[PDB]
Amino acid sequence: DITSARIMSRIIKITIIVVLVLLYGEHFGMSLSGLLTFGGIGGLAVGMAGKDILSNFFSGIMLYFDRPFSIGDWIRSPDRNIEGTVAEIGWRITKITTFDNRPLYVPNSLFSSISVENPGRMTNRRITTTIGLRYEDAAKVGVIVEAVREMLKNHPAIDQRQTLLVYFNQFADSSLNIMVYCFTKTTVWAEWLAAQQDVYLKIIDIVQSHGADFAFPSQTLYMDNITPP
Amino acid sequence: DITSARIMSRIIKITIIVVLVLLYGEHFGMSLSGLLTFGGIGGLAVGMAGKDILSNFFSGIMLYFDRPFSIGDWIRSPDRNIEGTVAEIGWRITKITTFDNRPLYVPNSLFSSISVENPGRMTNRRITTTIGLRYEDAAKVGVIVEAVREMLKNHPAIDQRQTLLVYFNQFADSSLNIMVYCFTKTTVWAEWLAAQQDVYLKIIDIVQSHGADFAFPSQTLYMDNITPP
Amino acid sequence: DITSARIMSRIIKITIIVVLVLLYGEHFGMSLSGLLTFGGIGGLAVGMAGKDILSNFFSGIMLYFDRPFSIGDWIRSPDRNIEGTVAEIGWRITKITTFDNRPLYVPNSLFSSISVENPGRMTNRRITTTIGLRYEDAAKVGVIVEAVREMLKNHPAIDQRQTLLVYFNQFADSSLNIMVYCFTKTTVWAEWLAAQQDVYLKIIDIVQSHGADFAFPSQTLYMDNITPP
Amino acid sequence: DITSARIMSRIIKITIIVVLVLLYGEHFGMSLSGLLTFGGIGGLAVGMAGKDILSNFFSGIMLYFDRPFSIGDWIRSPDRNIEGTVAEIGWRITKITTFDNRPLYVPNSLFSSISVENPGRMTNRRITTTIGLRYEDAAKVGVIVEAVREMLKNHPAIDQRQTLLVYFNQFADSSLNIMVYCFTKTTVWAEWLAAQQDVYLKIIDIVQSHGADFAFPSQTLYMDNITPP
Amino acid sequence: DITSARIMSRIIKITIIVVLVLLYGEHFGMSLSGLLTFGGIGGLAVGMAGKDILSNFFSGIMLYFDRPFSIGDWIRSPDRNIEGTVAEIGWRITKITTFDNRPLYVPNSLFSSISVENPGRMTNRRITTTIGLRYEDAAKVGVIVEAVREMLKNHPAIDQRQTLLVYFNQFADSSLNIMVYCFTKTTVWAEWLAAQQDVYLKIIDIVQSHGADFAFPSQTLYMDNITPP
Amino acid sequence: DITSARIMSRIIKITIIVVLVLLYGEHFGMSLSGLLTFGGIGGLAVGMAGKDILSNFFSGIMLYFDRPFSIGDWIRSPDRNIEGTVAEIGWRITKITTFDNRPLYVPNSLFSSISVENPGRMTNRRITTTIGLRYEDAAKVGVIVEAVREMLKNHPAIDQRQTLLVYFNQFADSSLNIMVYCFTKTTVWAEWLAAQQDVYLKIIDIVQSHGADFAFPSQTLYMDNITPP
Amino acid sequence: DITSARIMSRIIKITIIVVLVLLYGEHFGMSLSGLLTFGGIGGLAVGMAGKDILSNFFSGIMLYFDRPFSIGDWIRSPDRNIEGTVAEIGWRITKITTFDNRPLYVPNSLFSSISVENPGRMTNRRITTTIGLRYEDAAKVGVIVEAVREMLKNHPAIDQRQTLLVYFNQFADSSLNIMVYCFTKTTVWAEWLAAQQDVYLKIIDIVQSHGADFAFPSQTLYMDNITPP
Repeated sequence: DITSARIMSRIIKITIIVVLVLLYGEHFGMSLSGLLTFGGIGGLAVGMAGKDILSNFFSGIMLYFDRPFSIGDWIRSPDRNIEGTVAEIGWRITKITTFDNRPLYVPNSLFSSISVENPGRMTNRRITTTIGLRYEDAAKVGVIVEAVREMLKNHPAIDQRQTLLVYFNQFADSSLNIMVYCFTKTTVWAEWLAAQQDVYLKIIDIVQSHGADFAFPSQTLYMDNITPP
Repeated sequence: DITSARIMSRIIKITIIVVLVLLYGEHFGMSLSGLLTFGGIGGLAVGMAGKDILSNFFSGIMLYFDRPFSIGDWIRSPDRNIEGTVAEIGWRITKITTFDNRPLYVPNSLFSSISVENPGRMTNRRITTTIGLRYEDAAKVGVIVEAVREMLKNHPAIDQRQTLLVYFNQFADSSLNIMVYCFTKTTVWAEWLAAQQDVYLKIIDIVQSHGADFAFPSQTLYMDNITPP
Repeated sequence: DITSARIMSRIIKITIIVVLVLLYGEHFGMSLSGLLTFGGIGGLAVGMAGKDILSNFFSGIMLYFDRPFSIGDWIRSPDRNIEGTVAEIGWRITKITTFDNRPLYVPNSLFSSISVENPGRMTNRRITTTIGLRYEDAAKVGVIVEAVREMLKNHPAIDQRQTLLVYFNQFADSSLNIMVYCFTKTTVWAEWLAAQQDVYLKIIDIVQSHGADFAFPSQTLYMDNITPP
Repeated sequence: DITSARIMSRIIKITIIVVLVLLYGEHFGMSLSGLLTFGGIGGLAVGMAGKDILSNFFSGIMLYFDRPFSIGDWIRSPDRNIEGTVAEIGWRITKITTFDNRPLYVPNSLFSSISVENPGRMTNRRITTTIGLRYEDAAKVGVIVEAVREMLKNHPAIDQRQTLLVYFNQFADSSLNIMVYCFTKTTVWAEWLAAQQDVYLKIIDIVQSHGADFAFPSQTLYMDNITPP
Repeated sequence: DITSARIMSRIIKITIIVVLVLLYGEHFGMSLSGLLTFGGIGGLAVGMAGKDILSNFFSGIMLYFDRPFSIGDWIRSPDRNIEGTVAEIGWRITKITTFDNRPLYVPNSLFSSISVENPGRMTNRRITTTIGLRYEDAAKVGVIVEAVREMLKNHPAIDQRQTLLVYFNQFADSSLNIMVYCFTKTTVWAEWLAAQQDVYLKIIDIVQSHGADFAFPSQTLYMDNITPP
Repeated sequence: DITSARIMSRIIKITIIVVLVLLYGEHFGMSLSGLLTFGGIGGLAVGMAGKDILSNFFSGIMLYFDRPFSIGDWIRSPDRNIEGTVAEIGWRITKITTFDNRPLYVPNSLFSSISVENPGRMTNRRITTTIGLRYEDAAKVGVIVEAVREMLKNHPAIDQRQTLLVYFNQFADSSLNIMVYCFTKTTVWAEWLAAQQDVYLKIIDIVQSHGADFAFPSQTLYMDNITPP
Repeated sequence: DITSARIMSRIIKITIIVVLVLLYGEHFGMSLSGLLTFGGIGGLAVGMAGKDILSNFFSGIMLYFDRPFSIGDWIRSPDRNIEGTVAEIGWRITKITTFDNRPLYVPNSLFSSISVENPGRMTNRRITTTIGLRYEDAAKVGVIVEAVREMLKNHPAIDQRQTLLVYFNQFADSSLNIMVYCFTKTTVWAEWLAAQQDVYLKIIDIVQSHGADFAFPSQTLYMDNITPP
């Protein structure tokens, strides 16, 4: 915009006139010590006010040098909400496309103090879940675990080079949970979901094939009758 | 107001007199070192007190240069509550109209340290939901998922170029949740709500038609009946 | 309070003597460097201690120039608890009358770093609610929605130029919720409450006129009697 | 502790001798630059370390100048827990008598950055509550409201010049809550509680006069049986 | 420990050699400006690093001069967890014996920025509780309140000069709570507990003397029978 | 690898060359004033960057002088998670052994701003618990309290010189809780647990000896039947 | 993209010409005081902006000297979420592989202010669990505890040199909890899980061998009837 050009011209004019008066003040402007003090105060205020912008620019330069992410991939941070697919990497501001298709303008300085996670560069997608048996299938926990583990071992979509754990490890207050923890070969978010659904259906079939069943949030009641007779 | 102009003139006169005494102090005011100390202390205090206003002004300039938002679109921030429609962008503060029609005055400096989202520039509005089947019907999960996916694919208000996912991926503590995740073509908040309602009614029809039902928060009770005989 | 004056005079005298010794002590007081460093340290410590007090005054000046609120208006902030109707705006601290009829003295500095919302300046009061049908009456949602909408279209206390939405958009845990979102023409907190009550009663009448009903929080019990035979 | 009085004397002696050496160092001590930098570093360390005391003293002076509270009245802050009755106001700390009859020593600096509320200076006490009818009483809500309102218009202990609101505005999860919001004309904490109790008893009587019968959580049990034959 | 003395001697040697080189550098070395900047940077870094340690000592001096707590009384802070009995007060570290007989070493600096409560110096112990009647005995509230108030007024362990409030002021969701708020004469934690137990037993007797038994978390079931025919 | 000593030597060489150029710039380096500000800015940046590292070493020195803990002691802090058994105390980093036998490397600076508790030096271990009767055995509260108190007083593993409290002081939501609060003579975590188990079993025996019987959550229901006829 | 090298060379040129002009300005650029002011302002602003980047590099150097972790080791921090396996330690950024196989980029400065835990250097894995007996079978707690202790003492996968605790210590609101606390010899996350599953199954067998079942979330329901006849 032409008005933006006008604003830049005004800013550079103010800066350059300040520089000239400070640099050539001693020649004409008396009290070089007074000019020293005034310029020091002004510069200190300006810098301690614009430190945010300067940090943004320097963080942008750093991001450009070392690349925690590229345009295509999507990022997230446990410390702060910046999740989304990066659209543009600017000097001061980076635009990220959220998963609801909304722009998100992240100052670059934010990346100098938080740990940035890059799921776009991940190698595998993880499937984690719990079974949660019924406290009366305790005699069947071992066979259920073995069957689930064998099913996961022969699943085409499961990566056999990664960790594949199926173990009764929780012992919750209303169920005997069995952790299932594996990885898929694909990282597409549609093949992964299909594989997860298939694994879950196979798990249901395995659990119900034996005499076991999943548990609801059970209770005991100790019912008492106090209604008038 | 007259008093506002009076206050501005008083501030200007104070600035002028301090500038004059600092610049011409050496000529008449002795103690060049003492004048240095006094002026430096005063300037440091003033600047370290007004850094907030200076930051507001600089952030306003930056907002003018980089344009996260216009004067018509609505914005929000995950970090802080600034949600609303931008009413006007000032040099020091931005006036935003909240969705309950209340003015909100946001200092510009906060825009230099938070990530600003701009839903006003969004491309599509997303419909996300969960089914949560009655959990005693797991043999009907696949057919229900397929029917819902086909219904969404054939829906005229759903954008077919965006992600369209319908998958069982949960094992909820009381239900078999099926995530549904799609996008609409419109972004008007009135056609989007109508499309969402239509999709939800279609989903209800699909679920009921397949001999399934939505789940409530179930539990088991193990009745004891300790009432006195 | 003669002491108010005594302490002010004492502070003025201390400041004056410090200024005299720092400014006219260059010749009588030897060690220009020593007095320079002494005065610098003292002034720096005083400034770092009084930065908050100076910030209060500067923020008061800014509030006087830029006016987020006036005496009559009642304000609030998402970031801090300053809710109430402002009683007066001092240079250093503003006192606000809370809705308990209690005075609350808020320093001006806080207004330089928080978003100040001014509900006193609003144009409309918003009515928002949800219906939450039993989920056994999903066939009556649509009709009911329309009915409610029509009622809000004909209500004399509802502003027709503002947002007016009535839609099923939830799939709640135990009910089918219908968001109602409208604005009233008045902003007086007494006609608004009366209009809200009238709208709610009309909504009850509309819901019960059909075969629908509002839902309680339900769960499926599944009892397995284990009392001794 | 005579030794600590000697320690105080030693502290003041150290301060005075350091000042004298800094001011008389040049005459005997040499390397004006070295002495200057040593004094500067020492002063910077002392100022950065011993700043809380100066801030507390300045905040105490300010508290004396502008009086957010006096000795008798009790104060509270939404930001920090300082609730209690002011026992005495010192230069660095204030003693506040909590409602446990325990002394609480609040540094003065805290008062320079938090909003201080003075309930001791309030003009009225507020009675606020909700009714919460059964949800089978909708047809009787209106009259109920009116009745309650009338009971508050004729109550000797209710201030008629303040806001007096009685309205159905909630649509709660298990009840039809009616907000009651009024003010008493006493502020002594014993007649206020008595008036509140009287108003609550009158509200109970009014509600029972009609078939209203304040509600309970009221969940639907959606019962099923799986006990083996 | 001899090595502690060795470390102290090493620190003293480093300090003295630094002082000698910086203060007599010009007479022996050269580069007044270079030595000045080097010494300044070094001293500034050391001060920024040791500000916390210096603050500890300054806060210890203040804690001696102003005495929030003595050598035997127990303290606590709503801001920080420092609860316990003061074991000893050092120049930098204060040792407090927690109530589980475990030492706690708190830096003195913390006491300069938090409000310290000293229940060791309190005058009375407070008894506060709620009754919570069955909510079907509202006609008994007045007589029960009067009886409890008379019992408290006639109790020999209750301080009659302090506040003594017994009032129905709640409208809980499942009961009619009655606040009881009084003080005891003793403050020794063993007779206070005995008096509290006696008051509680007397309250139980008073409540059950009238047909106004206490309240449990009531509910309203609304059963739907869905068992297969 | 050699890279450690190589990097140390490189850092030493860089520091030495910087010192030489800055301190001999006076002789050959032109613009004696320019190099002064260059070195000043460089040193300010380096110190402001390494303040944390310097503070770590200073806090290590302080920890070596003042001894909150020794090698064998296991420590914990309410402010931050550092719980574990000290493994070694370094100059910058302290190595702690967690109770899950994992190393934990705590920067020494952490200990300069948090209160460190040292359970390793406890004198006694504490047993605290509550009984929780049923509201129907309120007539037995006194007798049970006396019996438990006598049992604790006669127990051989309980320290009689410490506080020994057994009192009804709660009025729980669904029970009459009796607080029990005593100390054991041992502090070894194995005899303490055995003594606690023995005390708990004796408490169960005492409670069952009378008809108290250890209340449950114990709510009320008020059944309403809406089942279709 | 050679533009990266071009921008790096531009930065080098800027930072070298600044040094050239500042160090040679005194020869040709007048106003030594003004030039010093400008240079100091620029350096101070750049330092405040790049302190974070400088701290990252210094923390990287220290992390190389002191080694909290190595490449293969997997680390975590109670303060920040940095959990994962270290991929590579850089000068400014450390790359860590999370357990969901995605990279995480942690600035080195984070390691200078948080305590880093290294379960990679862990020696033994811990098995900790709770039993929670039926809470009406307290007479069997001792026998169950002894049996479980013997089972753990005779288990070949349990380290007998570590702590091995099995004790009743809780009085849960619905159960009598037995804490079990032991260590396993292996640390491979696969034999540990197998050993934990075996121990849990043996615990179930022991608990059910002599009649004592696990507790559910019990209640005392107190049914009351208010349905119309």
